[PDB]
Amino acid sequence: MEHVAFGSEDIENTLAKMDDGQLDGLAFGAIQLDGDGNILQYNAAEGDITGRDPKQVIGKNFFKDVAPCTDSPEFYGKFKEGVASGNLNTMFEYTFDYQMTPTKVKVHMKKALSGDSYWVFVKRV
Ligand SMILES: *C(=O)/C=C/c1cc(Cl)c(O)c(Cl)c1
Repeated sequence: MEHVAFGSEDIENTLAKMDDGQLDGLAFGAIQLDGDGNILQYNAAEGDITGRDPKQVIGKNFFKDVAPCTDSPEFYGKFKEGVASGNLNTMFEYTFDYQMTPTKVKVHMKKALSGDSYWVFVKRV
């Protein structure tokens, strides 16, 4: 296991060193999105939460195709406001229910250190 806690204040610094393999060592789901919501990285813990195969979702549009239940002001709206502003750091609970048993999670979105990239972190609640 990579020893990083969900919600850590410096999480973007810690995850900046991680290739796809290190990311798979986290205790929580981690997705990296570009500013348009395309999936750049998607770790094993996230796949365990959602059932999706991490390798297959990379390159897909998160808000349009993968996760339409997040296409709402409560999730996508927060993301895009952060992308527009350049300073995203928001945490909230949410239910994932698209083609899956509804699953309640805690979501933390945070701007990455790599230029136009944004993390979505997820854990069960
Ligand atoms: C609602 O449609 C959510 C779906 C969903 C959310 C996340 Cl974070 C995720 O990783 C997947 Cl594959 C689907």
